[PDB]
Amino acid sequence: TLEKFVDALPIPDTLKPVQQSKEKTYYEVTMEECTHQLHRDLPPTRLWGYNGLFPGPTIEVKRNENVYVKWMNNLPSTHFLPIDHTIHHSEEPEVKTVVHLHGGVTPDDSDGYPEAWFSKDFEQTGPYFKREVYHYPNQQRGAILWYHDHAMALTRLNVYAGLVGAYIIHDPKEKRLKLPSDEYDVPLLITDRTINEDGSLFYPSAPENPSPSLPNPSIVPAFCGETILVNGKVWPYLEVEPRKYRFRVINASNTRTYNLSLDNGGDFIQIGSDGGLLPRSVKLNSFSLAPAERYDIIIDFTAYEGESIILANSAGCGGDVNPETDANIMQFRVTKPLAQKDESRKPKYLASYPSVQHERIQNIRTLKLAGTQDEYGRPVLLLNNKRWHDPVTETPKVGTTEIWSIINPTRGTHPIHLHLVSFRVLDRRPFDIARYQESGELSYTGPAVPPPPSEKGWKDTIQAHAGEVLRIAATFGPYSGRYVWHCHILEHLDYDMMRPMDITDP
Ligand SMILES: [Cu+2]
Ligand SMILES: [Cu+2]
Ligand SMILES: [Cu+2]
Ligand SMILES: [Cu+2]
Repeated sequence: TLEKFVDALPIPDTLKPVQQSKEKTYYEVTMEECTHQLHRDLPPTRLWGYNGLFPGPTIEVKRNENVYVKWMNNLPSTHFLPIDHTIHHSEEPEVKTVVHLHGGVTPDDSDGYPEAWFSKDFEQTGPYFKREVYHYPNQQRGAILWYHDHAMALTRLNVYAGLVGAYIIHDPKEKRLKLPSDEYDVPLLITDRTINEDGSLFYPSAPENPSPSLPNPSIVPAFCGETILVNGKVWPYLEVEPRKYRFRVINASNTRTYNLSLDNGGDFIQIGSDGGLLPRSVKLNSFSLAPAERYDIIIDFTAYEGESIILANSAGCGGDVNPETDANIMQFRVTKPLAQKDESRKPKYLASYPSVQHERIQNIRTLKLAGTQDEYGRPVLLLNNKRWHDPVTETPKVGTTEIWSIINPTRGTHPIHLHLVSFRVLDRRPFDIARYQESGELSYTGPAVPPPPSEKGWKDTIQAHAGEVLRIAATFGPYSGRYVWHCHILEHLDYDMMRPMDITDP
């Protein structure tokens, strides 16, 4: 296997605007097929990248900054990864793209609707396409966001190809907290990959030892990569100064959940979740990170000068974790001389509690994670046993607050994501799976459990564990329009665990 910790961690450059005034910031980002070396010992890999980079450029904005991004497709007309033609039926181009700013408080036509896709130079566009230049008003809490492809029936492929990047909203009001900043504030985009000897990406064309009933290529219900990359390098190292760093930890993997720790037994300090700063900082020895979740953390290397510390992983993917491979994420080497005094802080008091809000519960929505089997014998994962194309059923009214009760009778965790909003986690409660499957009756096998401190802030992607009912609360706004909610396991999303979400203005 590839030698661990021989390549330095890339830190994507911050994107520069094409035009900028006090009133408007204008960016251009072009999707390009490009080649990059992923490891010292590999030939360069063919990838799809925003501005031809993997990951794409980091975009940094201020809260309330009036931002526009013209996301453009300059990709080849044929994919290099295996397309399953059976999972969607519409004339249409093979390669479709659309960019979703994950966590963005964004008008619907700029949100990256799956059917708002476009081909090269916008030659062909999906039925819900409205505009070329996306508008991000950024009227939301400072937070770690990220952007990635969201094209109908292609998300697992386009994201795997390399179409992911970081987007950070800086609230000037947070500067007084003196959190680690500038070179001491570093995004970590974690992506698992399987790479062939010739350097080319491997993505399966079919399930392992496929049934003759299956089409070719065929979608698979999960992908587990043999290798872990951070910021587009296999098992990299980062030289750090002996001081406090802020890391924006982003799970940009298709399926894989990580459970992260430091191999010396040191602690993280979590300061933020998907939706921004937690009300209080939280000292953690480990944390779970499912696809699309973000942890905003401080690691304090002050007492560890000279040491090599591995960011380790205990969560398996399709089996037990391998100590020599996927148990490793990256290695910190505390060997960089201090550039200046560490004047950063790790404050306890960060933000207002979500519980300060006292919104009336307009609706309680009961939702189940289910599915069926297709003509080829493959599982089709479905929210409420409804297909993507079935008439919309999740229709919250703008400005109103709802409780969503997510029932998971399946065998695994699904990281559920709602567009537009960030939400509060209320509780999780275990139930009798067999009784639910047989009668549809919900019988609890234990008391409700409140969220861990890590989930007492704002979330937009939430782990709904097997055999539990998860309750969340969201205020639907400030915009009305057509959005989506879905599982962020991309192999599930594409077939067919995604539903429209209409925020209405009556
Ligand atoms: Cu996403
Ligand atoms: Cu999203
Ligand atoms: Cu799922
Ligand atoms: Cu989405």
